[PDB]
Amino acid sequence: MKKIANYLLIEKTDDRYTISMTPELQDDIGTIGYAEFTDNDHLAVDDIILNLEASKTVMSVLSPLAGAVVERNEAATLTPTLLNSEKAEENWIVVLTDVDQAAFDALEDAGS
Repeated sequence: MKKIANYLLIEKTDDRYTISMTPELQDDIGTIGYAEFTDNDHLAVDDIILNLEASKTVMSVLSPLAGAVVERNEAATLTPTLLNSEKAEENWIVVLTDVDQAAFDALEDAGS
């Protein structure tokens, strides 16, 4: 199941929630040239996940969900090109567990 929040894609697969870039966010910030993750494994809503420098702005990716970080796309720090891609294996940011079902359900559906 796919949701959108904070211009991020959130996909539920079993107990794991993958948070990725969207084309809308890419278009709004421009080309990413730098990407640095925070080291907090227990996120609250609005906690910083990832700091970006891009051609139109710098910004922070803020978590739309409380949860526990199980995977970060640390490849993007070496190769920020990945986060400008359309490919799901390249443009993901983090995977969370220990997410509240109702809080995910309350997000807007991806597409509309």
